[PDB]
Amino acid sequence: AKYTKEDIFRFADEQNVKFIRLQFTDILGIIKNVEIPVSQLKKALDNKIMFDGSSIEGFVRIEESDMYLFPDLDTWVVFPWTAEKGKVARMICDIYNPDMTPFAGDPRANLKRVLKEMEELGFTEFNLGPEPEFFLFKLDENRRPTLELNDSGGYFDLAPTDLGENCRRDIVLELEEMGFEIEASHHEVAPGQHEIDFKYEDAITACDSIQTFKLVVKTIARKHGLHATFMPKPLFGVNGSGMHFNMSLFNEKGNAFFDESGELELSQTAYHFLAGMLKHARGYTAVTNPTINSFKRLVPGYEAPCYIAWSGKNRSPLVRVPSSRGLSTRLELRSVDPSANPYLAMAVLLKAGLSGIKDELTPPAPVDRNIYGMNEEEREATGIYDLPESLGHALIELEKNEIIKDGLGEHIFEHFIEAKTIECDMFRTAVHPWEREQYLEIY
Amino acid sequence: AKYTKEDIFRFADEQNVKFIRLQFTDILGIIKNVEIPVSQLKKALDNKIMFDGSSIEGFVRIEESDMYLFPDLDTWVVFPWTAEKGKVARMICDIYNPDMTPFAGDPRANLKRVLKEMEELGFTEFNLGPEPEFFLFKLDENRRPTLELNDSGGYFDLAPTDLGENCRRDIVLELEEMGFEIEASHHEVAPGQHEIDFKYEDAITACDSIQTFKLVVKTIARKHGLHATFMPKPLFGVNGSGMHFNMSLFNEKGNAFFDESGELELSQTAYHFLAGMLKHARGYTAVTNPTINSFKRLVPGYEAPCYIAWSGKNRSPLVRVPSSRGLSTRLELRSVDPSANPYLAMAVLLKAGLSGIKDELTPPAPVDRNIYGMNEEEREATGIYDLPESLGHALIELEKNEIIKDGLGEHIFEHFIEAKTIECDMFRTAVHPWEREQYLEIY
Ligand SMILES: [Mg+2]
Ligand SMILES: [Mg+2]
Ligand SMILES: [Mg+2]
Ligand SMILES: [Mg+2]
Repeated sequence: AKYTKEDIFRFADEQNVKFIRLQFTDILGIIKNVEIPVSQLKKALDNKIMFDGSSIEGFVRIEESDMYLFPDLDTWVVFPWTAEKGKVARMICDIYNPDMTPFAGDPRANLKRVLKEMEELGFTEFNLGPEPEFFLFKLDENRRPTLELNDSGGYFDLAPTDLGENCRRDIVLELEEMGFEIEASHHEVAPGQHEIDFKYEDAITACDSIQTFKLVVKTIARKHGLHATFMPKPLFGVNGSGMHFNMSLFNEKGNAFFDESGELELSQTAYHFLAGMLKHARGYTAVTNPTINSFKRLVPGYEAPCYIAWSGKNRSPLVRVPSSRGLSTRLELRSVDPSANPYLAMAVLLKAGLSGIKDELTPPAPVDRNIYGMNEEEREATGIYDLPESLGHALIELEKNEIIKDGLGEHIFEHFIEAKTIECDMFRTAVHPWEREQYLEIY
Repeated sequence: AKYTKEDIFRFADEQNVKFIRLQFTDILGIIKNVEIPVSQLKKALDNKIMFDGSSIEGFVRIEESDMYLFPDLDTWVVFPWTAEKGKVARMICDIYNPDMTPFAGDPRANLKRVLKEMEELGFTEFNLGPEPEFFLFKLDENRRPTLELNDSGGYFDLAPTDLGENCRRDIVLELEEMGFEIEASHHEVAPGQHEIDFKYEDAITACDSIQTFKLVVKTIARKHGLHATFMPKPLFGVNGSGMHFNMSLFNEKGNAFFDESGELELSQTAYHFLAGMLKHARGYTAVTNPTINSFKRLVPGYEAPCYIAWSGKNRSPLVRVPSSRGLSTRLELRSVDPSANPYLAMAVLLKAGLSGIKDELTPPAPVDRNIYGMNEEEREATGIYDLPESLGHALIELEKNEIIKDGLGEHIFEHFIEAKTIECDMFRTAVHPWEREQYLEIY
């Protein structure tokens, strides 16, 4: 109980907020909210706010249903970019049915249910540290994004320098002032691409931090006359954007992935988690990469994980184990992209990993032979397998796998497949300028 | 023997040709030629012309190999649009290895081999009548195609009218003057789309007529300041272009598909051919639709065949049997598009149909229930199956089927597979403006 009702009332009185955003996330990952005056703060705290519940279902909404908007007190945050005409505050809200039951279609409720399963299994918390990457594009005269980048930087380069602008520095400063924990920020290898690293907190707080980070980055980029994009592959021939998850499992004693007497300073729980992640990776590749553009990033190379393997020496595997040990022991999954929904992503990941522990699966031997060059026979000889190359194959894998369905729940599962198949069918029937430019003259 | 060497020499002397195009077709269907003066007509007739044989292999050429260019006398044609500075003539040429053997990679030689198999099986000829459809686009200031059509016509509409222009009428008149047999021409349902129907001749002559028709249509359009396109789906939301094949099998007695005492006035040979076509349709869908844009035309509707069924009453099936009987009895395949290679198309079709006759397969019962609306269970209850929805699945079906491989030969099979896989990989890794407009601002 970080905050209480009286604390929220006192904060609203003493920083004098007049606008409150009760925000939530739908299946597609779009940040949605209802906006109320500060005079209705009491009604929000009393959990009596109605809203059109079909909104969270996305564009496939059919039947309107009124449902509650139970908020969370620990997520009270006041934005500074509010001028003098009243402050603005946001609160992450749970979705509840009118019968005082959490909605099955709410990703946050699904993540809470999966975390409850973890806790009743024997663990305490599921820490996550994400490393999102975003692109910045110069706006046009009509406040429209262009295809030109703000600077021609490089990997870890000091590209934006100083003396005003430097949107990454301003974003980091605003996030720090607002009350977020930032480890480090740098320039990614692609021009105009930046990465900001976060500390390690709980899974739900990790989702809240990710969503708030997306909102803040978009707002600050817009205010500086730029456009912030989290699409994985904005341009061809340019490196994509990733959101690598550094995740660790904790118990009553402490870190469950650390053991000084084990191989690689890893506990058997860590190996079971690795086996669970590797076995079902093809299953949840769709959840971790929900957009068509996402699979354009997953191409064979030296930085895009398109194989199913784990390593700790050669790096660039599907799952990488950082050299740090002790309380910082963790397993990194590099196939996640910023367009993914964090709630569903760690829901399916936790389920897969925990199933690997329940089944006590033995992970395959790590590969440190730089798996990009070996022949197809060599890859087939080892347990190396490729991730799905398109959204449709990933959707088929989802429809085949059953554990990921349980981790996602029912309602979320059917809604996700429905919306994704519509997006896939829309992409399939479209005619692109590539086909015209390479067949109009030839044929 | 329609023509002899002396006849060719006399023609060259009396219409005074000075430019000769020894033209041939590669695997991809692109019309290629070598151009020689009339003084070298003797060397061409002596079958002593060398050329870089790796050209017919396409862009996947690796090793240069010199090989002969044995021409065909029956295809001597003189173009009229040659002004006064000498006429131009073309001759379809077979590809021969330096050891006096036909090249395995020549589509025409493969078709000749398949026809030899047919003849030794007991049949005489394989008549074909194609119905190609093409689009006309207005050129820009820099002689570049635009996205605007020449007229907003309709199905069978009298759109181009008269008083000059009317590129379809001029094309038909030039083709008739040149010595081709034209049944009828009309305006297709899409704006700016025209269809010209041909008579029924032998398969090799059908290929020659199709290639000459493509060349003539392109040339006349260019002269009239327009661009002729055979790409199946130039625009989204606009009907595609088809090249329906009306094919019949002949024997010593006459038409092998006609029998007054049989059901539907059809012989058992016709039913065996139908069964062979239906069984392997998924196999040769790739050959009949060799481009990525081709499968954008094969979408569920009322005019695009995306199902595997035959009918003669409801129309719009995969294979339609026209009501005409007697010597005009024929089976129409509607899945072919103008971008396909006619040689490979009828090679695989003849093989499939003849295999159905050899195996005496019984075709499934025809469906006249307008197969667009019945539920998926209803379609599954009947032997209705869908054609491959993408080029990759069609390539997989080709790699699985063995009869189509025999019909294509070895060299053609591997070269086609390599080229199509390269093209599919290029399409897969590209980033299209659709993705940007759908995820850039959203994510
Ligand atoms: Mg990075
Ligand atoms: Mg990382
Ligand atoms: Mg037609
Ligand atoms: Mg037709």
